[PDB]
Amino acid sequence: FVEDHRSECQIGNIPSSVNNAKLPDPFMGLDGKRISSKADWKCRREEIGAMYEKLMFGTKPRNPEKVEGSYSGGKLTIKVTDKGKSGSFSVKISNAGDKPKPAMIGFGGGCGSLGNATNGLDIAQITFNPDDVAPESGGGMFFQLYNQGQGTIIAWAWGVSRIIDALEKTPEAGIDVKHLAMTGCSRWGKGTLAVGAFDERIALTIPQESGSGGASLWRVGAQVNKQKGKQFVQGLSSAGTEGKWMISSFKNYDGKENTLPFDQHMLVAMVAPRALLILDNAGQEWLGEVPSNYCGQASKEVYDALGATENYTYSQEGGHGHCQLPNGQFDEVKDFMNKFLLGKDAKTGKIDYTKNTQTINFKKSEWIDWETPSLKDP
Ligand SMILES: [Zn+2]
Ligand SMILES: [Zn+2]
Repeated sequence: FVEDHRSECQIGNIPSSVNNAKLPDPFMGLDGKRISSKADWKCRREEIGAMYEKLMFGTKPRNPEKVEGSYSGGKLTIKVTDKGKSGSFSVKISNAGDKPKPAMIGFGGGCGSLGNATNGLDIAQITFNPDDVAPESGGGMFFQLYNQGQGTIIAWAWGVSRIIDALEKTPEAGIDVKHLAMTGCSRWGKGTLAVGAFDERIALTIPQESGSGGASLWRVGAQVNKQKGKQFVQGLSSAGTEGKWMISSFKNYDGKENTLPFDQHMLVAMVAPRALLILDNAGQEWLGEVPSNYCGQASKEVYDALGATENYTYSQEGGHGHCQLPNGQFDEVKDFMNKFLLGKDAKTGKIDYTKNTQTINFKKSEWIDWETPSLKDP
């Protein structure tokens, strides 16, 4: 039970430019060799994260000197010691536990945007206000401790990682750290994806309407915008500027998405093989209906290769308001939370899109020219 295995893996050269109008291969090691075993994924996963930290998010500070947790009055207060100073933040908690309880962590300050989809599930709720660590205006407690030009998203992933640190040594909070989910919508759907991708202790990642910078293909977004003759979908530059989410260099890819050494199917692949339920909308122009769908479809290759097809679902339902989840997706939320948080079996693993407003025609031959290997068991 571990945040990541980065220190167990040798990270080689990270190029910042390629020439590839197709999706980059996620099974291609930095050492130039394709992986063949499921055991090779431990380190291949770290190599992808290191690429995102170098190229898009910024470096995730690791191994903090000390994390202290205290639980009082339904609020968990986390004090982090690092780099000569201290930084503190607190999260609200609902439900409790001698008898620890599985928990959903949600951006807020509401706790995420799943609404009544969780009603009837005896799980705890932890609200994380990302402004406590890194407001989109800049500044924040994170940047009191650190100063390597990171963006705000990786500061939120750091934040949630420190919540889990404090939880592991605060049993009076009454939370089962072995059964934790993460969720959030829109800007906090981009935040949720990165959170679950960069902390392996998140057992269920539920990014909602995460859009550009989230689970949406940079190359497909740029294609759609060329087909429309205008910025129909939120483009790379805009996602690389808004909210200080990304490092300042990332927006320089904007006219040249084919030079990206990655695409967002590889961020999704950082969550594998842990459970991942992507809740998407449709008919939202800026959100990117087609590039999000195509990211959803393309990302299945890594989960299939690891033999974890049952742990990944992309669910797109349009025809409803932004971040207001329709009842047609309540069954998804309940099935995954029962399965991966509460130990109750359910049929999971699906690629489903309905109530679209654009033509959905994902042809693997256009976007994927690498074979999906058969990763062997050791
Ligand atoms: Zn690992
Ligand atoms: Zn459903």
